[PDB]
Amino acid sequence: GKVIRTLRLQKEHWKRKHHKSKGIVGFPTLKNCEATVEKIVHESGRPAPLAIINYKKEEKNTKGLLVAIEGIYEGQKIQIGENASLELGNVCPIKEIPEGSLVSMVEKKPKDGGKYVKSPGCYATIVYHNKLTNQTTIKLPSGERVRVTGESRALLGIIAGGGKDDKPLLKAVNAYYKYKTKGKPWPRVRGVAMNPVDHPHGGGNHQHVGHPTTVSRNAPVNGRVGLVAARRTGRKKGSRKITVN
RNA sequence: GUUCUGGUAAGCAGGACUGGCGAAGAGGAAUGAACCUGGCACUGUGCUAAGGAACCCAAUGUCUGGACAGAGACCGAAAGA
RNA sequence: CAUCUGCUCUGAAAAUUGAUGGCGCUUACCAGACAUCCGAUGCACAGUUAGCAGGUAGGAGGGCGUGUGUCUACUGGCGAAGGUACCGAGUGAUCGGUGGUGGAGGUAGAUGCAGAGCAGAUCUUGGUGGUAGUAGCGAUAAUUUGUCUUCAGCGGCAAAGACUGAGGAGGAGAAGGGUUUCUUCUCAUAAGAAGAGUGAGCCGGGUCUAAGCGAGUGUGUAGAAGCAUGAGCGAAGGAGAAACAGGUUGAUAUUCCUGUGCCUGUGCUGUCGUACGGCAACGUGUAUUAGCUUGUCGACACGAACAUCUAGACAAAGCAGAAACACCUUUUCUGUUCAAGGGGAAAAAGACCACUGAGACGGAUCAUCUGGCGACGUGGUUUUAUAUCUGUGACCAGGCCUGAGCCUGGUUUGUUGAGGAUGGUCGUCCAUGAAAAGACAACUAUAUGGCAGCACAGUCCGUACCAACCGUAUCAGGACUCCAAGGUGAAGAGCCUCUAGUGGAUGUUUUACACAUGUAAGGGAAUUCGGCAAAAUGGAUGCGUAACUUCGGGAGAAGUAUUGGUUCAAUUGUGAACUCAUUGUGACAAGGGGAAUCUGACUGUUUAGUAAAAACAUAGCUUCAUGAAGAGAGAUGAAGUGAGUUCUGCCCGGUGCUCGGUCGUGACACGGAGGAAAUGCCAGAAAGCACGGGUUAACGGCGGGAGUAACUAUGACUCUCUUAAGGUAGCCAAACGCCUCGUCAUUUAAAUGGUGACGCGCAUGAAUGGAAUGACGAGAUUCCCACUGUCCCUACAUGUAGACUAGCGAACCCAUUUCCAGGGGAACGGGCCUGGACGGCCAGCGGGGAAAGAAGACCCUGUUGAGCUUGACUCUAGUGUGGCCAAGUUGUGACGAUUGAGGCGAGCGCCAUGAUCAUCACGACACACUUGUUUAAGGACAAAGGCCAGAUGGGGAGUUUGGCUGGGGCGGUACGACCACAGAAUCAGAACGUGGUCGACCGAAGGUACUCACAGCGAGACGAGAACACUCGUGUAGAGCAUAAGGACUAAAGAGUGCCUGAGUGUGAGCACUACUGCUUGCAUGAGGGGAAACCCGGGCCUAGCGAUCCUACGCAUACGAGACACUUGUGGCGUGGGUGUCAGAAAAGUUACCACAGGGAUAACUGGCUUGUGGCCGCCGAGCGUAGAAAGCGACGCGGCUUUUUGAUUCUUCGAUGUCGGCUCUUCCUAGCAUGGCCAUGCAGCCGUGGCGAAGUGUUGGAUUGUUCACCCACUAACAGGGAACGUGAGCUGGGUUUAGACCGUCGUGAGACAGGUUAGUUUUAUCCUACUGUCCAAACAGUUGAAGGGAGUGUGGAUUAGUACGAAAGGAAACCCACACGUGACCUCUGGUGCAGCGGGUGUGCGGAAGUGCAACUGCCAUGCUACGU
RNA sequence: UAAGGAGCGAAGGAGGGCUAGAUUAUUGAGCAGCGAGAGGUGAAAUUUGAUGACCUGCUUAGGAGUAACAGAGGCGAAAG
Ligand SMILES: [K+]
Ligand SMILES: [K+]
Ligand SMILES: [K+]
Ligand SMILES: [K+]
Ligand SMILES: [K+]
Ligand SMILES: [K+]
Ligand SMILES: [K+]
Ligand SMILES: [K+]
Ligand SMILES: [K+]
Ligand SMILES: [K+]
Ligand SMILES: [K+]
Ligand SMILES: [K+]
Ligand SMILES: [K+]
Ligand SMILES: [K+]
Ligand SMILES: [K+]
Ligand SMILES: [K+]
Ligand SMILES: [K+]
Ligand SMILES: [K+]
Ligand SMILES: [K+]
Ligand SMILES: [K+]
Ligand SMILES: [K+]
Ligand SMILES: [K+]
Ligand SMILES: [K+]
Ligand SMILES: [K+]
Ligand SMILES: [K+]
Ligand SMILES: [K+]
Ligand SMILES: [K+]
Ligand SMILES: [K+]
Ligand SMILES: [K+]
Ligand SMILES: [K+]
Ligand SMILES: [K+]
Ligand SMILES: [K+]
Ligand SMILES: [K+]
Ligand SMILES: [K+]
Ligand SMILES: [K+]
Ligand SMILES: [K+]
Ligand SMILES: [K+]
Ligand SMILES: [K+]
Ligand SMILES: [K+]
Ligand SMILES: [K+]
Ligand SMILES: [K+]
Ligand SMILES: [K+]
Ligand SMILES: [K+]
Ligand SMILES: [K+]
Ligand SMILES: [K+]
Ligand SMILES: [K+]
Ligand SMILES: [K+]
Ligand SMILES: [K+]
Ligand SMILES: [K+]
Ligand SMILES: [K+]
Ligand SMILES: [K+]
Ligand SMILES: [K+]
Ligand SMILES: [K+]
Ligand SMILES: [K+]
Ligand SMILES: [K+]
Ligand SMILES: [K+]
Ligand SMILES: [K+]
Ligand SMILES: [K+]
Ligand SMILES: [K+]
Ligand SMILES: [K+]
Ligand SMILES: [K+]
Ligand SMILES: [K+]
Ligand SMILES: [K+]
Ligand SMILES: [K+]
Ligand SMILES: [K+]
Ligand SMILES: [K+]
Ligand SMILES: [K+]
Ligand SMILES: [K+]
Ligand SMILES: [K+]
Ligand SMILES: [K+]
Ligand SMILES: [K+]
Ligand SMILES: [K+]
Ligand SMILES: [K+]
Ligand SMILES: [K+]
Ligand SMILES: [K+]
Ligand SMILES: [K+]
Ligand SMILES: [K+]
Ligand SMILES: [Mg+2]
Ligand SMILES: [Mg+2]
Ligand SMILES: [Mg+2]
Ligand SMILES: [Mg+2]
Ligand SMILES: [Mg+2]
Ligand SMILES: [Mg+2]
Ligand SMILES: [Mg+2]
Ligand SMILES: [Mg+2]
Ligand SMILES: [Mg+2]
Ligand SMILES: [Mg+2]
Ligand SMILES: [Mg+2]
Ligand SMILES: [Mg+2]
Ligand SMILES: [Mg+2]
Ligand SMILES: [Mg+2]
Ligand SMILES: [Mg+2]
Ligand SMILES: [Mg+2]
Ligand SMILES: [Mg+2]
Ligand SMILES: [Mg+2]
Ligand SMILES: [Mg+2]
Ligand SMILES: [Mg+2]
Ligand SMILES: [Mg+2]
Ligand SMILES: [Mg+2]
Ligand SMILES: [Mg+2]
Ligand SMILES: [Mg+2]
Ligand SMILES: [Mg+2]
Ligand SMILES: [Mg+2]
Ligand SMILES: [Mg+2]
Ligand SMILES: [Mg+2]
Ligand SMILES: [Mg+2]
Ligand SMILES: [Mg+2]
Ligand SMILES: [Mg+2]
Ligand SMILES: [Mg+2]
Ligand SMILES: [Mg+2]
Ligand SMILES: [Mg+2]
Ligand SMILES: [Mg+2]
Ligand SMILES: [Mg+2]
Ligand SMILES: [Mg+2]
Ligand SMILES: [Mg+2]
Ligand SMILES: [Mg+2]
Ligand SMILES: [Mg+2]
Ligand SMILES: [Mg+2]
Ligand SMILES: [Mg+2]
Ligand SMILES: [Mg+2]
Ligand SMILES: [Mg+2]
Ligand SMILES: [Mg+2]
Ligand SMILES: [Mg+2]
Ligand SMILES: [Mg+2]
Ligand SMILES: [Mg+2]
Ligand SMILES: [Mg+2]
Ligand SMILES: [Mg+2]
Ligand SMILES: [Mg+2]
Ligand SMILES: [Mg+2]
Ligand SMILES: [Mg+2]
Ligand SMILES: [Mg+2]
Ligand SMILES: [Mg+2]
Ligand SMILES: [Mg+2]
Ligand SMILES: [Mg+2]
Ligand SMILES: [Mg+2]
Ligand SMILES: [Mg+2]
Ligand SMILES: [Mg+2]
Repeated sequence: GKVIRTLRLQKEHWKRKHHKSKGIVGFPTLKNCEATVEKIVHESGRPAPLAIINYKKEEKNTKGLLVAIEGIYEGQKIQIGENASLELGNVCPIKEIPEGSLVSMVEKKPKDGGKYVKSPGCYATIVYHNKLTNQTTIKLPSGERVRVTGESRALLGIIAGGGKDDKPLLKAVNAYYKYKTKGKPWPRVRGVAMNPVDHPHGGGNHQHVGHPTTVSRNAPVNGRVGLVAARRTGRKKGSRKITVN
């Protein structure tokens, strides 16, 4: 047969375009700074708003981008790095923040610029500090617990734009605007409605799959469709998670 | 043509024996691949075959019995007056 | 009288008109005989001749002709070759001469070399016919008259008549074209030839940057591709310094000329400058370069309402000129202009500054709103149009003259108003709506800078025209944009007009059949698969509006009434009166409505060119995988179901996916033992596999049999088999039910239909999603109201073609000689045989030419393909897993490998610890390697490369998927062997002919020598019987012989008993159609067997139990071995084993309804032919039955025929094509007689019937369900018989069924896919030829006639009278003449319907100044003549 | 007013909402010790354990609850 939809959309001419982008998002590199928030802006592909910051490096003014936490305003002064106060919207070394606190834009290793929590409405929880090893345990929004060194930086607050998934998209055109900038195929034609030249689920005198939909992790790429390496299937209840800090 | 097997049968399917048409014209059965007479270079005079002999159409008449049905010369059964 | 033989007779019915061959024959027949004649390529005689002589496929011998070579002989201007008429020679292929034409070359003989002879190939190229002066050439607005040319153009010009109608058939640009544009001449004309024509600082290109492309460099490659970075490039419609009027040419113009300007720079001469004002909001002053830095401009979505301006359009008055006047009118028409640049208001809308000090309150918008972070008020500051003036006069209208110049006007007011411009507000979004070049301000330094005059400069390329573009063209198609008047009306709708633009194949009143349209008595879907098509409804205003519903909707529900003109009131609500001959959204424009069911939630999308859908999408719901990112779990990808409401039961046995451990297996490397060494051997061994768990909103799956309740039925209850679990809740003859047209109710006169119920449901059912509704479908289906030419049943009229005529002018197709009936024939003839008939012409028509299209698409065959699937065969990319490979450095412990000095148990193995090399975790440093944490972080790990080895692998690649066969498939095996039967008494001998057997078994069931029988039957012998052991007599096999069938065997070949391993070893010859195989037989040998010996034995009493080349295993002796020699491996020879059952021997699964190619009537799906089982119809006999009684009527059990209208059986004709079911329409034939006419019998009183005979003239209907033929009901009737003609009839129609490609359901399949199972959507071409048929002319002067031959026509019902009569116990109950009607036939318009071309009238919208006369769009009342039936 | 509402003074109660903490217990994982049974009942079987259960240590992760004191005691319109 021919090449399936899933492979074609991974070729280079289909990658997302950057022409409307504001810049690369991430923290400054300097040990200490005082910054001012210049503007709060929407960026074409992203639902969380961005804040433009201004800080001096040598004598010269320089500009950066952060993801906005909820409760900043244009004109606010913010303090970055060691010796910053625990005030909403400051950036601090993680070892300085008390247990049970909520944080965003956490660095996985020092000076990486911030990864981890970046989507609207999300946060992470500080669950443990180890005074020997200088590690800290953070609980991520998937439920995963990960350990990071005390020298990493983090932003104090919750990411702006929460609640967005409460309102249903009642019409086809509303879905159109949401997926127009994403990589997923919309509208999505079902594999059982294709001919066998186009998809492993195609063909036959009734619309059916005909073979089990759970497939191996090591299966060849042009036929790896369906539920890939599923441990279980169906709507029944699972089992207890195992937890360590 | 003579015989045989399967089949209700068939211008049906399949064997055996002796001549044909295929690869065979000519005269005769009104017409017909295979039936009757009889096997072909080219001319001329006579004679016969098979089949014909009121007329179409070259050659026809005679004797003795049957037969009356728009019958027969071409043409079907068991049963009958 | 009884039998037998001959001829006649009865049994004896088929579809166009018919066949002893015809006409005829009764003395042309049947049977028995007789005469002699006619008749072959045969026979006789005679010529010619080698004479011995037919011939496909095929084979051989001898000759004729063509282009060129070598030689010999000749020839041509006193006319060569060629070509054309005649004449001679040869059986023939061919050859020779004569007379005209032609104008320079040509042969005869013998040999040599070959591109060496045409009727055909749907042959190749070129040229020409018939058809044929024919088919056609005419969609759109429309044309007439005069006059000149033209020389014969509806060409030009005047006057009329029309049309596009400002979302134009008008005026311009772009893409595309490229001289098509202008002048002259000529026909050569959508034709040529010769010239001429496009002028810029201010218009556009050359500039900037979007999405993006990229030279070079780095890395890579055999060279490439690719990847990282990046000079340069990227928009004639995005950003982008500065121009406008009026004139002029045959053709250019914001480009030329005149006038008035502007931008960017340069230089001269004058003339001034080095600062101030306001509480403030800010002003006055035309101001230099340069630089940091901060900001602004360039610089931006959609939608709605409200202001203001400008084009435009109206109406009054003034003047100037036009139109109209039988009448009337100060009625009607055209005009009344002002650019860029300069100067400049009031106004409206917002910002802001000073004083002031406000509320349970003031201000303010069409709408939101607004104020102590300062309201109202009073005075100011600033930003954004426009009117008006100047632009020095141009331009327009009119008058007077004129081959030129003068003169006069261009004045005032009101209403409205963009489809253009601008301003400040408001709404929407999980969508927030480009960059850069180039500018400007503030701040800091620095200063000869501003203005006026005059002068200079600004390169290069494009510039004509389009009705001329793309479609083979002068093609009804396609193709990016701009400007836009008046009336009617909501409206750049339709209809009518102003500005501007427009047109030719000719004449004829022109039948039939058409194509676009009108109208119709009475009836109203009776029509048809089906209301398909048409009709009906229609705008605005008011009254009045149901079920159900997600509460939004349904809803314009439905149902009803009103509407013109005039003259008034009243001011947006509307009222009232008067008036008209059909009435008023008058033309144009403009919904039919209701009740239910199946199905998809909705708007949206799709097979360009047969499918618009129930299919796809969609919002919502659920599952899965991941912490990797230029992205970071409200994320990023993969699947399934299909909005909302309400539910979503049970199963982890199989298959898959996933998790955990090894107990076993499982590669290469790395080790070990041995040997002179190679080859082998042993250990070792990840992941996988196996094993144990999880998982169905994963693939999917979800039962049988017996009994049992006070009538019968049914079974809550019991028992029994069975499993992974035995279909829960719901729903149903449903788009899913075979039987099936299921049963009951309702709808109709009548229901293979619809709806409601019921349910052991062939084969319903839960995100392979189940069930009940709303709103919305060019979706499928049933019914009702309105409405109608769909129909009964057709008639009349209009336009355009068509017929005839002038001008112009083709194609398909074609072996062609073409009237029928029967016969035969390749089984349906135009041509052949025997009969019936025989002409040409013009216009129509569709019976035939199995008419033309196109090497049948269905079906089979080919050792021909391609797309797609998987549990087919053999490989492969990707993904995982192991060991090894760039000398990192140094610590600690550990297991392991190798050998000593210790200890235990009757020097052994076992237990202690001490030295020698690898080596697995763990630490701590920095040097390889990694990362924009980069003057940095990690770190010998990772990540990325390389060489070998295992695992997985329809993600892909190649290929295969036997044969015979009363077509193929499914089934069997007639595919290798053996016996019997038949195949007309040797042997042989076919069919999916008949009865069967084989793929082995046995140390004896083999070899030998000797002994004796057997199966039974008749007597006996205790328990002891039908049947126990023992005896005597008979006993030709009635028994046995392992295993089919046949043959064979008696002191044995059978049953016993003894001994043996001949079921030896070498090597020959033969038989069975004889290779393999099986058997028969010769000679030589054994320290061979059995027997006294003669004799016998190298398997089974005889006929069946089996297999090549190459490779490999074993036995046997004799060989070979590379320069030489020794050994371990190897190679030769003979013979046996390991195996091919498709058995004279490839290594192999499906599907195509998406389909291709070569062929086949060697072979299926129609018709026809032969047959007639089965279907249908008729005879013979007489057992019984009929109230008696064989036979009025019947007729068992048996027996003989006919028919082709049923279905089989067979494969003769057609696969380079004979259009396939039913209906509609129309004609003819058959009889086996339903009605109607004449008769005979009766169990015939009469009435009504029943059985038969001669007879085919005239009849045999309207409907409901269904695609039906068929069936079954209702209504009528004299009666509602049965059939044929290529299952009559598609260049006659229709297209409901079946049977291409889309899609749903059930059952089957792991799947792609299947299903004489159900459902819905699905392109019907061409006559102009010949012949037939129908009419028309000629053959046939004119007037009056004749009648050969051909055609043919009237059929039936009722009433009255006989008569309440005959006849019958009664009840009942018949038989001419006359009159009324229906169907059919032929005519006719006096009457009555219908139609409206000629004729008279009326109104609506808009044109010609009014009235009168009238155009266009079309509407409407009456109606001559004519034609017609619903009339006579 | 030994009718009602407003208010003052000292005090009492498991009455209610919110914020920040707590001693144990029941399960689950990690690691260590030991080496055969644990559980459950009237009596037993399903079941789990040499992949080391049970019991005893140390670590951790969660989500409920407030024993004994505690009563013919208190509070609230009732539910509590
Ligand atoms: K997308
Ligand atoms: K499909
Ligand atoms: K499928
Ligand atoms: K499905
Ligand atoms: K299945
Ligand atoms: K032949
Ligand atoms: K012969
Ligand atoms: K003859
Ligand atoms: K024959
Ligand atoms: K004669
Ligand atoms: K005759
Ligand atoms: K005779
Ligand atoms: K030829
Ligand atoms: K030939
Ligand atoms: K018009
Ligand atoms: K733009
Ligand atoms: K000039
Ligand atoms: K516009
Ligand atoms: K130009
Ligand atoms: K108008
Ligand atoms: K109007
Ligand atoms: K207009
Ligand atoms: K209009
Ligand atoms: K109907
Ligand atoms: K029907
Ligand atoms: K139709
Ligand atoms: K309600
Ligand atoms: K309705
Ligand atoms: K009306
Ligand atoms: K109309
Ligand atoms: K739909
Ligand atoms: K719509
Ligand atoms: K549609
Ligand atoms: K699913
Ligand atoms: K979905
Ligand atoms: K549902
Ligand atoms: K299972
Ligand atoms: K399973
Ligand atoms: K049930
Ligand atoms: K059913
Ligand atoms: K029925
Ligand atoms: K019914
Ligand atoms: K089922
Ligand atoms: K099911
Ligand atoms: K389920
Ligand atoms: K539709
Ligand atoms: K006419
Ligand atoms: K004409
Ligand atoms: K015949
Ligand atoms: K025949
Ligand atoms: K014939
Ligand atoms: K013919
Ligand atoms: K015709
Ligand atoms: K015809
Ligand atoms: K380090
Ligand atoms: K370093
Ligand atoms: K460091
Ligand atoms: K394949
Ligand atoms: K056969
Ligand atoms: K035997
Ligand atoms: K050697
Ligand atoms: K050598
Ligand atoms: K072998
Ligand atoms: K074979
Ligand atoms: K398909
Ligand atoms: K047939
Ligand atoms: K055919
Ligand atoms: K058809
Ligand atoms: K009769
Ligand atoms: K008749
Ligand atoms: K047709
Ligand atoms: K005369
Ligand atoms: K006559
Ligand atoms: K009349
Ligand atoms: K009339
Ligand atoms: K007009
Ligand atoms: K409290
Ligand atoms: Mg596939
Ligand atoms: Mg489905
Ligand atoms: Mg002959
Ligand atoms: Mg003679
Ligand atoms: Mg020959
Ligand atoms: Mg040659
Ligand atoms: Mg000459
Ligand atoms: Mg040749
Ligand atoms: Mg004509
Ligand atoms: Mg018109
Ligand atoms: Mg118009
Ligand atoms: Mg138009
Ligand atoms: Mg021209
Ligand atoms: Mg310009
Ligand atoms: Mg450029
Ligand atoms: Mg531009
Ligand atoms: Mg011009
Ligand atoms: Mg200008
Ligand atoms: Mg031009
Ligand atoms: Mg009518
Ligand atoms: Mg009427
Ligand atoms: Mg009908
Ligand atoms: Mg219709
Ligand atoms: Mg229903
Ligand atoms: Mg739609
Ligand atoms: Mg189509
Ligand atoms: Mg269509
Ligand atoms: Mg769907
Ligand atoms: Mg749903
Ligand atoms: Mg619910
Ligand atoms: Mg049904
Ligand atoms: Mg019907
Ligand atoms: Mg029903
Ligand atoms: Mg189903
Ligand atoms: Mg004939
Ligand atoms: Mg063919
Ligand atoms: Mg073909
Ligand atoms: Mg073959
Ligand atoms: Mg192939
Ligand atoms: Mg291919
Ligand atoms: Mg396989
Ligand atoms: Mg075959
Ligand atoms: Mg024996
Ligand atoms: Mg022997
Ligand atoms: Mg063979
Ligand atoms: Mg045949
Ligand atoms: Mg028969
Ligand atoms: Mg027939
Ligand atoms: Mg044809
Ligand atoms: Mg043919
Ligand atoms: Mg035909
Ligand atoms: Mg008769
Ligand atoms: Mg037919
Ligand atoms: Mg026909
Ligand atoms: Mg159809
Ligand atoms: Mg189909
Ligand atoms: Mg359709
Ligand atoms: Mg008229
Ligand atoms: Mg333990
Ligand atoms: Mg307590």
